[PDB]
Amino acid sequence: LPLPICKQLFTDRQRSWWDAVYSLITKKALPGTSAKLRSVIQHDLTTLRAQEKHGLQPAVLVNWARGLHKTGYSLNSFYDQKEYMGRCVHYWKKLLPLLDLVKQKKSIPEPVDPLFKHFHNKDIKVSEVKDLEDEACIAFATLDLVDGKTEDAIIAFESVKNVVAYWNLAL
Amino acid sequence: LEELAFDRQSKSGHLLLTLSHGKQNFISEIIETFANQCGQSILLKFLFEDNLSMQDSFMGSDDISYVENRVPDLSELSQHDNGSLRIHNGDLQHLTWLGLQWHFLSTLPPLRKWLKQIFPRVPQETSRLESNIPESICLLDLEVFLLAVVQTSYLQLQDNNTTADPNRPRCLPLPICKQLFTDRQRSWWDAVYSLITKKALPGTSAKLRSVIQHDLTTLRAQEKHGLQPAVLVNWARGLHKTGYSLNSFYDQKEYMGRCVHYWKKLLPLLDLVKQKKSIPEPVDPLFKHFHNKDIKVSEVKDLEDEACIAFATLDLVDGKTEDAIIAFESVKNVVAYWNLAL
Repeated sequence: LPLPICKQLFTDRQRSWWDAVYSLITKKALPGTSAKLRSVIQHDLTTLRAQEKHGLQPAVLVNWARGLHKTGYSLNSFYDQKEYMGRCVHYWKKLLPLLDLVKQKKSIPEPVDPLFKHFHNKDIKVSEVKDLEDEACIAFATLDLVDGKTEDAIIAFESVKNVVAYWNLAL
Repeated sequence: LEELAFDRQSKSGHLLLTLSHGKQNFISEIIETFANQCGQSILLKFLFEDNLSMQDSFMGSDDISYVENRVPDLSELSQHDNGSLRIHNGDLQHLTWLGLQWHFLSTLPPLRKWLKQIFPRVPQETSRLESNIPESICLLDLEVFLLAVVQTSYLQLQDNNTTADPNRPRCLPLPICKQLFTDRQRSWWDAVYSLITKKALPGTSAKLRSVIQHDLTTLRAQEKHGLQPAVLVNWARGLHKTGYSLNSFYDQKEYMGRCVHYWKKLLPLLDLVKQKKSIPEPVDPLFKHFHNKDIKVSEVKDLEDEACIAFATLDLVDGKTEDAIIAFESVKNVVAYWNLAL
């Protein structure tokens, strides 16, 4: 729907985090509130960086890694490609231990108040785990290619045996 | 006939530059002295003694008086060299001889252009430097091979020339020039050439792959490579100069990436030299060790600084401009200040 008649698209916690970041970076924060704003930011920044006990649903990490891979691959700047691929690979490395839990049919821990709501219709199926492991390996090989380790990248792509890996090998 | 003409012009032009010893008026002095009927009669006597008369000889009846005072141009010679490669079909003796001619001129041989002409289907670089599979060979593996062959041939010519006549040409013409490379270097190059060009005899391909796989570990500086440090320095320098001269971002990145790879393999050997430890020499090395080029403890710092410059240049080519600035500011050398200014 149009913005005036569209319901709130985000949670009050997502609002409180974004408004705290915006107010701190733009220096628009009210005098004396800056300590409270820093505490709100510091708490939920651990979640965004997938630090210990982040409580993220795996489907969010997959979407971040894919979004960053596509954006990074479309950039003509070596330094920008390296930063986006480096951050894409970071989320894949945080996702792999959760895919092992899904393969073991173990439940993923859900926070009582999550920064991003869990949607059970997007829970990763045991059948999709292999394709995501192969996609993680492709992203690792692409980072080694962007780092100029062409030989390590060739060996890594040859190991995945997928159309996307053959395309990168051809290139 | 056009390929023969390119071969003649390449060979004759490099030999004119070799025979002049850098004397500016040398071609003019020769024309005045010998480009006449008396000079022809002297040439005939040197070649055939009294067996042929001036009338019974092609040389004696030919007109040599219309000779231009033309010094061979280096840009024209580079074009003629690219033509000559078609007739020799990637012969290692021919490639090493041309590489030595350019090395005696203090100029880097255009090995990249030559290798693209001989091996048009081979990728420039590989993402799998840790692989020793023969099918993983890239143009940069062939370029470092040729750079080391040319350097080892040059050192072998110097050590043999310390007692030679000052008028002796630094490099002899190909027909009378001794083998510039070892039979192992031959066996490796001919195996690579035969495998890539699909000219290998039926049933020999397994043996050729084993020869390639063994010595490819040496070229990539894998575990126990047995290379002399001076060869790694020459590769890193050659690749740095070639890569810096290229206008293509992707080519610069591949050459700088491979340059940095050899510097990273050299640093632990420089630590051994600093500790006054001997470097392990193989019983049968792909590249001979020359003790006159062993790295001195005094030169280790300048090579550590050169390695740091090459790392900062790779971070600059990767678009990490801030990391490159910090790295160049740390070296405190004229080359680093020049890169900072740029």
